[PDB]
Amino acid sequence: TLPAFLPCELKGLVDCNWLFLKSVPRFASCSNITRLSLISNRIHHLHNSDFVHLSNLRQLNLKWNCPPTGSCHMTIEPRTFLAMRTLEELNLSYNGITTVPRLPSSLVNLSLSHTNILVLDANSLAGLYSLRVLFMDGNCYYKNPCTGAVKVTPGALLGLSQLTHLSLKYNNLTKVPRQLPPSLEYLLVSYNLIVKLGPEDLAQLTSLRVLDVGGNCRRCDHAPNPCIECGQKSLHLHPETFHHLSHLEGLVLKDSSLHTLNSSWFQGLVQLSVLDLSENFLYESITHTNAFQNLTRLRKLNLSFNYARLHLASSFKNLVSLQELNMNGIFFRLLNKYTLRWLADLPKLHTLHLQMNFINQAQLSIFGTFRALRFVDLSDNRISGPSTMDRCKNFKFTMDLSRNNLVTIKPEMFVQLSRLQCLSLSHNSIAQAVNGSQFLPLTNLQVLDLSHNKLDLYHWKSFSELPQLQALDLSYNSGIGHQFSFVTHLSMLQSLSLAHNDIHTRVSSHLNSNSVRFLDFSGNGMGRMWDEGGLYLHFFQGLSGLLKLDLSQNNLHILRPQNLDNLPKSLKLLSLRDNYLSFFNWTSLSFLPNLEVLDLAGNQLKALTQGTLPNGTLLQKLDVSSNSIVSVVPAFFALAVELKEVNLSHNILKTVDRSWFGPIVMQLTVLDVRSNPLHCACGAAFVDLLLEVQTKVPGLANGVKCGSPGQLQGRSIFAQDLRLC
DNA sequence: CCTGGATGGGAA
Ligand SMILES: *[C@@H]1O[C@H](CO)[C@@H](O)[C@H](O)[C@H]1NC(C)=O
Ligand SMILES: *[C@@H]1O[C@H](CO)[C@@H](O)[C@H](O)[C@H]1NC(C)=O
Repeated sequence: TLPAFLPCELKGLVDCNWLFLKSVPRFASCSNITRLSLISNRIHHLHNSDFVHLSNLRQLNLKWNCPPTGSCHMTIEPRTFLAMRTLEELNLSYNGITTVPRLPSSLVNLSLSHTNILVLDANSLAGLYSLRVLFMDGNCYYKNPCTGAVKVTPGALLGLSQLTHLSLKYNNLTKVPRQLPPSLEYLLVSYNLIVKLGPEDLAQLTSLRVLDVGGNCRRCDHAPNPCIECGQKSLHLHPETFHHLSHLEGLVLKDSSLHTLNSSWFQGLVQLSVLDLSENFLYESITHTNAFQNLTRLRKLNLSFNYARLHLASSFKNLVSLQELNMNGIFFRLLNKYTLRWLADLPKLHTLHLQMNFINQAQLSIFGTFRALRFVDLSDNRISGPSTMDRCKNFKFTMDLSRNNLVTIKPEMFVQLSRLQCLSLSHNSIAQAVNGSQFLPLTNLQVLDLSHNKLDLYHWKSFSELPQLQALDLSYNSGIGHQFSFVTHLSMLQSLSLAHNDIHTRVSSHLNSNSVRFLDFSGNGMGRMWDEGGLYLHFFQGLSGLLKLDLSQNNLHILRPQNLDNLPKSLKLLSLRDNYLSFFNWTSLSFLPNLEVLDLAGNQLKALTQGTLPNGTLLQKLDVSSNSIVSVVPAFFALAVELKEVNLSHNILKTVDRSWFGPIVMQLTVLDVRSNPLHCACGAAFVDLLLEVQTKVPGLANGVKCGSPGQLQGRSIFAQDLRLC
């Protein structure tokens, strides 16, 4: 009956991740397994016979078994990996090895990143003529230090005639390795000390599609972590360095202390799709340069964090393939009609990153003049007015104005933004009585995020100027009218959040709508509200058609049948997560006929005794995890015909009995029983139940632990065989 | 290259 691969899990992948193993597991027949993952175990020594039973392995991951500081040194016998003559992928990263082990020629992908291998010679990689991918980053840098530098000897990799990918980051390299295999398409040599580049360093690299030479001359101003400042003032780039790269699609020159651009650099890069110029000193350069003149196939340009009014250069009008532009951390306080003028006629520019720029003045109307803008991020600036649920992803004209300095919303600020479909105003300081006058131009707005503000919500004309509004986020919002009276007057509103709100005395005793389908009302005081007797007894009843209701964290200690009966009869989902429900009659679920999903986790249902799941509930999933459930009455789940998922994890069950379920147990798609102090006597009967539904219980192989006996406590229900008595 | 703003992943 047992799973064949104790103490690991069978997914042709055998998963043995995070099992504290100090040796390679031996386990039926192991002849059919092809993938083995042993990530973050404790294997510090490998041996000639350790993989002999796994001769058919294609993929082997040994990452994080013997990590150097922060020490650990891994020893590897000469023949360990040779047993696997068809090994294709191997990850040896985060292991304390000093030389590369002998490897079979079948190998295609190899990772030696974050090890202690300080020299690569022709003998290091002997016979790897089918190698396509080689990564070795992080062998000589501040988090994995070394004296001197990694050494890659001239022509060492020439035997790798099929090599397409090579990464040698964080290795204190002073020069590009010489005579690299001409087959290269990807070369990452960033974050070394290569302070000078010429065409010679890239000699015969004519199949390159991406080159990353960034971080080799680093300004270390306001560096959070240890950083080697460049001896030079700038990366020294020979003007002809890149010309022969005719298939170059990606180039990254980030953090190179570049003070000017030279159009020579890109002159022959006729398929440059992605250019990264971030973290340099190109503030003035992007304002005046001509370098962009012919960058005609460029789709992505990153100018972020490049340290009189900012105005992009005229050459930017040539970037007619440009889809995405990053201008974060440039720090310009003004956004006018000349700032981004040369972008406006670009036929495919859909994404504009403009955050962390301390913008305190913005004519946002400019974004209505663009050809295909779909997302402009203006978050984390200092905008305070007009000048003088967000997903929304990819498909909607979206603007992010979060974390700005808006205290008051004036409708003139939105002139010519009338195509906006999604908008965020969250984490501002808007203290305003919203009255239906604030968002007039926003005729097409569907999604509005106003969370983390100080809105006054008494006025029933609130948001009535937003006739397409479908989703309104008012979460974490802090004597006339009534709170939330506006909800009934928004005919399109399908999704609403009033979570973690300041719910005052004059709050409307009713929420009404014909359209709201999801209401998040978590983190409020529904416990205190429903304690007020009849006053809030029908609070949610007016939400006709409501499908989803979140009442998490509302300090609920009881749920009377009247309160359930007076929720909208359309409910399919109800969450009472993280309340204080101590007792609850399950037959009262009859008052929610269409209920499919019920979440009662984080409460204190000490047991599942009081009543049963009633005929003929349509309940599909029941989450009752993190309750101190010590007992379940037989046939409890028996009547829930449609039951498919049940989570009993983190309860105080000593067993899990078949009698709780009946025939339903075999249509269950999940049955989670983890983190129960199971009592693992030699007689224990739950073991035979769990094995029957093994395919449908998560983490059975080793995640289902014993709470007793004392020697078996904290250990798997297979740490000893329990079926021996 | 992706990711963030620092770094680690990655895998024809
Ligand atoms: C762009 O290419 C043309 C020739 O095709 C050349 O005359 C012009 O100088 C180039 N622009 C720059 C700045 O490289
Ligand atoms: C079951 O509940 C626990 C509670 O923390 C959660 O961690 C786990 O992801 C849930 N499992 C399933 C199958 O959803």
